[PDB]
Amino acid sequence: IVGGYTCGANTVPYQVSLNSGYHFCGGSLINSQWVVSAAHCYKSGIQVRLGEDNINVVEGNEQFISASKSIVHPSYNSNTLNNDIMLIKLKSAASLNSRVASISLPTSCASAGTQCLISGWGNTKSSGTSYPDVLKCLKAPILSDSSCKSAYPGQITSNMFCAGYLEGGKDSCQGDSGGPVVCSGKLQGIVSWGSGCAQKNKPGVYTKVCNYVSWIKQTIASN
Ligand SMILES: NC(=[NH2+])c1cc2c(I)cccc2s1
Ligand SMILES: [Ca+2]
Ligand SMILES: [Cl-]
Repeated sequence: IVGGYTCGANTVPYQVSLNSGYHFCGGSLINSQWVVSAAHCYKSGIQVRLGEDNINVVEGNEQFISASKSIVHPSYNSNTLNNDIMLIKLKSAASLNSRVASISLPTSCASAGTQCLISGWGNTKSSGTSYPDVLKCLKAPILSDSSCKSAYPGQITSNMFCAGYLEGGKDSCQGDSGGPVVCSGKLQGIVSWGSGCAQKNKPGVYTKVCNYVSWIKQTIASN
């Protein structure tokens, strides 16, 4: 997260870290046995780490659970990143409490102007590489579709939305992929892509979760 602030330990209880010997992506807990992340974060050997703040120190509250299966959306396109969503089923259910809790799925899509909270352990430099030890947060608004399409002509599909600042300076970045964009207590986005990080007129693009609720529900119901 570039230009963000330190969230505070366990203030984002639904945030998870996908780990394979190091942190490579973020995700969101939606019930005690399932997590939603980005399809481009897929790999084998994923351990889901819940209740984290400093990812390099065991401080207490952590729960390390292996993924039993990862379900990448069948129509995921890695060239355009259309349908960039993945569901992970945990080997055992997590113990939910105030530090580990699930986030709700939306019942309707969000409007331009909605202020949301984006979080993660990704890079904090637009020009460079600095990964933090603790979780970073950023409050950012959803932009209008015209501004988004004008910034990335020909690359935005109806399953994506832009959020951020056109002046640059504040944005999500590599390492934040798969993490949550929460607005009014509902999970509306998943960190997907962008041109560099925090560049002027190049906001972050996110997977539009409201378009996938029936799919998530049906898939969880059959697995
Ligand atoms: N500018 C951005 N919001 C992002 C830039 C990236 C990059 I560079 C890699 C992976 C994910 C993201 S999100
Ligand atoms: Ca830790
Ligand atoms: Cl267009």
